[PDB]
Amino acid sequence: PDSAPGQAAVASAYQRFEPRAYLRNNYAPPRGDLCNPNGVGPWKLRCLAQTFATGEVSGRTLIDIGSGPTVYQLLSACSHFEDITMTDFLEVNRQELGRWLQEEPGAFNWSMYSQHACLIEGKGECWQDKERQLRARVKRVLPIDVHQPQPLGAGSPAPLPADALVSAFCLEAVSPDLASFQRALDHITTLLRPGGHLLLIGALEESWYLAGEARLTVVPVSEEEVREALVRSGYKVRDLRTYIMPAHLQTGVDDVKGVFFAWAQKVG
Amino acid sequence: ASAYQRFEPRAYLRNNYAPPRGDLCNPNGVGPWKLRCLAQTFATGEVSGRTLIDIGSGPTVYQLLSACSHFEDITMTDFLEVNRQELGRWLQEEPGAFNWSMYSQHACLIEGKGECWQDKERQLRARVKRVLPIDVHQPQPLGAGSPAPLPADALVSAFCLEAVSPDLASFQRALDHITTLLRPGGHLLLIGALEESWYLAGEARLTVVPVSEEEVREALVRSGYKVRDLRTYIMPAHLQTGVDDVKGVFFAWAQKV
Ligand SMILES: Nc1ncnc2c1ncn2[C@@H]1O[C@H](CSCC[C@H](N)C(=O)O)[C@@H](O)[C@H]1O
Ligand SMILES: Nc1ncnc2c1ncn2[C@@H]1O[C@H](CSCC[C@H](N)C(=O)O)[C@@H](O)[C@H]1O
Ligand SMILES: Nc1nc2cccc(O)c2[nH]1
Ligand SMILES: Nc1nc2cccc(O)c2[nH]1
Repeated sequence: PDSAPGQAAVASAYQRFEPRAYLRNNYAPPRGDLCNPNGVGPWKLRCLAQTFATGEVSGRTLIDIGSGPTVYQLLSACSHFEDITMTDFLEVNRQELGRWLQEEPGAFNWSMYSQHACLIEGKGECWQDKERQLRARVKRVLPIDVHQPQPLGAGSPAPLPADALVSAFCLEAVSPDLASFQRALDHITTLLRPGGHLLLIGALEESWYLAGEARLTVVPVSEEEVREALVRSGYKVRDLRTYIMPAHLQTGVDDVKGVFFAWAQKVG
Repeated sequence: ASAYQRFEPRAYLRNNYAPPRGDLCNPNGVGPWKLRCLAQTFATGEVSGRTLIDIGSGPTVYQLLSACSHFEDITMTDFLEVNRQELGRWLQEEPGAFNWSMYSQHACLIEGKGECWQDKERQLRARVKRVLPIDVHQPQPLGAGSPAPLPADALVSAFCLEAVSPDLASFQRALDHITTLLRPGGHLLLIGALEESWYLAGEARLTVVPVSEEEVREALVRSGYKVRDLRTYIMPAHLQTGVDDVKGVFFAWAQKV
């Protein structure tokens, strides 16, 4: 059928996306409490840390797809990639990342995430060093639209193809349905070299979340749907794990039921 | 001694626990070295019990970071009221407290139990039952009817004895004095300046007895200790700051036998 109408709804909805509210809802406590090892924050960081710890995910260039105003997803990654591209649809998110890169006080504070990353990576690294490295390795912050066949546009800055991709809570949150999801997955997969790796994190069985005024629509997906989409896009699934959101982390900022983390290698 | 009546806790903290000496990023620094001696010792699981006393705490808490998870009853001490007030400010999370969070974080980092620094500080604050006045120069340093559970299962002291003793003999006696507080079989963890003769604390200028590693060893033996571990950290040039003339730092793990 027609993809344009659905995409236009999404783009419209995100014009009301408020980065601060979003940061507060997802990365401040209770969800942003990293003290409980059973929490979602620690689980995510652990998936990322353990994956990079295999040494199997490395190279020169990495691209973060739909970064938003967050950086936690790149904390463990930055030690393995000299060149990191961050990306987002919204200018206001790109600016938010701009505040953090300039180490402004106005910026969101990721230090609890940085510290927790250093802690689980087990190298005795101090968080200030972790943060300094990330800031050094982010070579550009780019506009992106995963719905376009060339999500970064034509003749764009990013070194292509990238050795690896990271994406957290993007696809399912900008895709009106499973078919749009699959197409978005196919588009970003063009940015990854063959043999490259994708690290994918997202909400399971979610239909909405709040970002200030904006109550945005999410395509509820299942683990098996995520798995099939990855296979469909030409990936071997190396790892796919599920975190079940505990009742007390269900706070009415969304209707998420769980979080998935996928490690996939693009067949080449 | 009367010199300690000019001792400024904020200036002391600033001089020794703010950068450069307070920068914990470089693993080769003295801060990380100290935390490591503490951490590694307790990790052995051989230094355990219910009660512990920190001798001459001053306005600092780093020395108990790893210790607090092995002892449910912790007593902190210092000769100066101003230091006891400063500790309380951090213990009660009052305003103007010193920020020990960099130290808490590195303790968690070093211990490697994936503990968050807020939990660490929470546990310490919880287990410190009391902050008592003390004079190591007295044969009963805590006094007659001290609220402190005696004898203690273990003792900790950092940069005290050598810093309040005019000379080696005085040093030795102060060690004998505190040793009476320690249950036989108990453990003492002792940290201090090596070959130091003075250090500043704002308007106060304190005299120190310059001691060597083997001098410390001998003193522990004489006091009735078996020396389990004794290590030295040589002070790098960039950590020589004009606030003292320390040459090194020692760590001793001693068991009362
Ligand atoms: N068409 C599109 N293509 C790529 N990203 C889009 C997009 N439309 C919206 N987005 C972005 O999708 C993001 C989802 S929120 C996820 C933020 C971040 N990655 C984290 O892990 O929390 C928002 O930043 C939003 O601006
Ligand atoms: N007669 C005495 N008996 C016990 N402590 C004394 C003392 N005279 C001075 N002190 C204290 O000894 C401390 C030395 S500085 C050490 C402070 C802290 N333990 C640290 O590791 O940094 C000061 O706090 C000082 O007030
Ligand atoms: N965007 C986003 N949605 C989430 C749902 C659960 C936990 C998280 O950290 C999330 N981040
Ligand atoms: N009192 C005191 N605390 C110290 C910490 C590190 C190095 C030193 O020389 C110190 N002296």
